[PDB]
Amino acid sequence: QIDALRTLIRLGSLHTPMVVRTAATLRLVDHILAGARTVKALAARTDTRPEALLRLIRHLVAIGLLEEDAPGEFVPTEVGELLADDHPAAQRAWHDLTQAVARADISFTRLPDAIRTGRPTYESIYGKPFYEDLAGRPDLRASFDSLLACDQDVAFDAPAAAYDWTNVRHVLDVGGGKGGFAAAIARRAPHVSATVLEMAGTVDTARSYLKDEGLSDRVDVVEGDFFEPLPRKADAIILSFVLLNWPDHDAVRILTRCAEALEPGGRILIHERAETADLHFSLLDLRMLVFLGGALRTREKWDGLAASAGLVVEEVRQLTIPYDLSLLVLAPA
Amino acid sequence: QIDALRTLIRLGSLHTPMVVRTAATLRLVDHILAGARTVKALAARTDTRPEALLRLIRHLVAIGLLEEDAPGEFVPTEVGELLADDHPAAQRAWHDLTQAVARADISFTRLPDAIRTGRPTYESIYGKPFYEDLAGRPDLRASFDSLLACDQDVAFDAPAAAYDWTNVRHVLDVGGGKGGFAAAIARRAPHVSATVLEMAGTVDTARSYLKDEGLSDRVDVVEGDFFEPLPRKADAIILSFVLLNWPDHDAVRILTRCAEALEPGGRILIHERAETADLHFSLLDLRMLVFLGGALRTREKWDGLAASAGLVVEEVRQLTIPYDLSLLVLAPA
Ligand SMILES: CC[C@@]1(O)C[C@H](O[C@H]2C[C@H](N(C)C)[C@H](O)[C@H](C)O2)c2c(cc3c(c2O)C(=O)c2c(O)cccc2C3=O)[C@H]1C(=O)OC
Ligand SMILES: CC[C@@]1(O)C[C@H](O[C@H]2C[C@H](N(C)C)[C@H](O)[C@H](C)O2)c2c(cc3c(c2O)C(=O)c2c(O)cccc2C3=O)[C@H]1C(=O)OC
Ligand SMILES: Nc1ncnc2c1ncn2[C@@H]1O[C@H](CSCC[C@H](N)C(=O)O)[C@@H](O)[C@H]1O
Ligand SMILES: Nc1ncnc2c1ncn2[C@@H]1O[C@H](CSCC[C@H](N)C(=O)O)[C@@H](O)[C@H]1O
Repeated sequence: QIDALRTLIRLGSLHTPMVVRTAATLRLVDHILAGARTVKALAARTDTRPEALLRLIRHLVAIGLLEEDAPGEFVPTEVGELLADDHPAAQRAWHDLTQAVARADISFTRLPDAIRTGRPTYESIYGKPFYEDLAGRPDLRASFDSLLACDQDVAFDAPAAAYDWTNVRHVLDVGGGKGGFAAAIARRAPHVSATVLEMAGTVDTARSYLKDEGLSDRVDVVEGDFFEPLPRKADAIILSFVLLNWPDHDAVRILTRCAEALEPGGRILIHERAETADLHFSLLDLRMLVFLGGALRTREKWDGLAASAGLVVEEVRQLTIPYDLSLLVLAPA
Repeated sequence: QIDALRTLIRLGSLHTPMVVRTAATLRLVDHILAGARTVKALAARTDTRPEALLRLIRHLVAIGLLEEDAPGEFVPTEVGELLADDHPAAQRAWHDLTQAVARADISFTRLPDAIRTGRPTYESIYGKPFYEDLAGRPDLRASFDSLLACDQDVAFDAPAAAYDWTNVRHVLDVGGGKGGFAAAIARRAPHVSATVLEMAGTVDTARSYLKDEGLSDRVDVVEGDFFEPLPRKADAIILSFVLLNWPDHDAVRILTRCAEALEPGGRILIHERAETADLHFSLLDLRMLVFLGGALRTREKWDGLAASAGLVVEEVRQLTIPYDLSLLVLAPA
C-alpha cells in the first residue's frame, strides 16, 4: 500500500539509471580514486558546472553509489567502486554512453514501437541498423568488440572443455569476436587449427589479440560475411552468441551456410543462454528485440530453426555470473 | 561483492523503467482488469504482436508487477494494481509516454549535456522549450494540467489553513494551475475573492473546474503572462510550485512583478518543497534541471532571490506522501 507506491515509483524511474550512466561516462569514480576529494576539483576534471554536478552527486549519494566522508568530500561506496575502470566486471564501460551498448539502450526509449511492430527501434534513432552504424563508426565498432570480449580469458574455458576435439581437424568460429573462443579451443586441443570469420574492423583486433596470445600460427582470421558461402570447410563450426542477434528467417540462412561448410562427420556448436537469472535473461532478450530484432530461443524453438536449416540437435550440454549457458550440437538431418 | 554487482546492474538499468512505462501507456492492467485473461485477448486489445507482448509480460512478472495465475493468465500484483487508471495515486498517467511528464523524462537521456551546461535538454529533443511545446500541443497542455491537479481536492487544504485570511481582501494565484488553491482558500475564507492568472489552454479548464466547484462567483480567471505587469493588485499573491520552474534571474522577474501588484500590507506566499524524501526531492530537482533549468532552493537561496526582488522572508511554515512542504511569506524589504 504505502510501499506499493514506493516500489512502483522506483521501478518506473528513468532518472536513476541515467544518473548512474552519467556518472560512469564522466568517469566520476576514477577521478575520485585519482584523488579529487572536493566537488570543485571534480567538476574541473570532468568539465562540468559545479552546481549541476552537486545535484548529480546528491542523487548518487542517495542511491548508494556515494558517501559524504568529510563535509564536501565524496567517496565511492562498495557498490560505487564497481564503476572503477580497471574493475574486472567492466561495469563502467557497460554504462558508458560513449560506448556501444549503453548508447544502444536508448532504443528502449521507443519500446512501445518494438512491442507494436516486432521490429528493432535502433534504426529510428541512429540512422542505420545496429551493425551498419558500427561499420561506419570505428570508435563504436571497437568499443563493441572489447565490451563483448571483457571475459575472453576465462569465458570460453568451460565450453571448450565440454567438447571432444580429438577427431576435429579444423574449426570455423563464425562471428567469433576477438577470437577468444578459437583461442580457448587451441589451448586445450594442441592439434586443432582454426579460422575466425568476422566483420571489418574486428578482424584486425582479433588478429592482434591472437598474435599477442602466441597463436597466429594456429588461428587465422578471414574477413567476410556469414550470409554468403563460408571461405572454407571445417569439422566444427562455432556460433557463439550469434544467432540471438537475428530473426528466425536470417538465423536459418546463417545455419544453412554453416551446414554447407560442414565436412563429413561435422558438428555445429551453438553457445548461448538458457532459462535473478530471469532478470539477466529478460535484459538480454529485450535488448535483442530493440537493437536487432533477435531473440533468445527455447529448446523447442531450436529444433524449429534446426529442422528448417537441414539439421538436428544432437545434444545440449549445460555449463562466473549466476546464469547457466548451453552448448547445442547440431548434425545433418 | 556478489550483491554489489547485482545492485549496480539494477540501479543502472534502463529497460526496467521503460517496461513499466510501456505497460502503463498500453493500459495493460486496466485491460486485464476489464477481463482479458490470455495474452491473445491482451495483444488484440492493445494492438501489439502476441510474441513481443509475452516478452514484455515476462519482464513485468519478474519485477513484481504481474503473476502467472492459471498457465497463461496474468493478474496484476499489489504493486501492479497501482497502474489502474482510476487509482487515486494517478501513477498510470505519470508513467504514460503519451502524457506530458513521462514524455518529458526522455530528456534524462541527454543528462550529460545538462551537467556540462546547466541548461535544459528538453528543447534539443522536442523542438521548443517545455511550455512552448505545450502551447502548441493541446493534448499535452491538458495532460499536464490534470497531472499536476491530481490532488487539487486535498493538496491545498493544509497550506490554506496555515495562513490567516482575516484581513485579506483579494488573492492572486499566479500560475495557479486549474485553480485548486484559489478554491481551497475560498472554501476556508468565505469573504475572500480570487483571481487565477494562467496560460492559454489552462484558463479554460480552471474556469470549467471552478464553475463545477460552485465558485465562479468568487474566483475569476485571467489569461496572461506573469513576466508582464499583473492584471490587478492584491493583498496576497500566491506562487504555488512556480518559481522552481525557473533559473534565478527569471525567478526574480516573477517575484518583482508580484511585489508590484502587492497592495499595502500585502504578502507573497510561496508553496514548494524542503529537505526516501531525499529520493523524492532528488527526482523533482533533477526534473527541473532537465525540463526547464529550474531548481529546488534552500532557505539561504530564498533570501538571495527575495533580497534581489526587493522582498524579505517573514516566516516559513512547515506542512499525504512522505514529504514536508513549505509556505514562505514574503513582504517588502
Ligand atoms: C552481464 C551478463 C552477460 O555478459 C551475458 C552475455 O555475456 C556473457 C557471454 C559472453 N560471451 C558470448 C563472449 C561473455 O563471456 C560475457 C562476459 O558473458 C551477454 C551480455 C550482454 C550482451 C551479450 C551477451 O552475450 C551479447 O551477446 C550482445 C550481442 O551479441 C549484441 C549486442 C549486445 C550484446 C550484449 O549486450 C551480458 C548480459 O546478459 O547483460 C544483460
Ligand atoms: C509525487 C510527488 C509530487 O507530486 C510532489 C510535487 O507534487 C505535489 C504538490 C502538487 N501541487 C503543487 C499541486 C500536488 O498536490 C501533487 C499531488 O503533490 C510535484 C511532483 C512532480 C512535479 C511537480 C510537483 O510539484 C511539479 O511542480 C512539476 C512542474 O511544476 C513542472 C513539470 C513537472 C512537475 C512535476 O513533475 C511530484 C514529485 O515530486 O514527483 C517526483
Ligand atoms: N554478416 C556478418 N558476417 C560476419 N560476422 C558478422 C556479421 N554480422 C555480425 N557479425 C559479427 O557477429 C559478432 C556477434 S557478437 C560477438 C560474439 C562473439 N562470438 C563472442 O562470443 O564474444 C559480432 O562481433 C559481429 O561483428
Ligand atoms: N509566463 C507564464 N505566465 C503565466 N503562467 C505561466 C507562465 N509560464 C508558466 N505558467 C504556468 O505556471 C504553472 C506552473 S505548474 C502548475 C502549478 C500549480 N500552481 C499547482 O500547484 O498545481 C503551469 O500551469 C503553467 O501553465
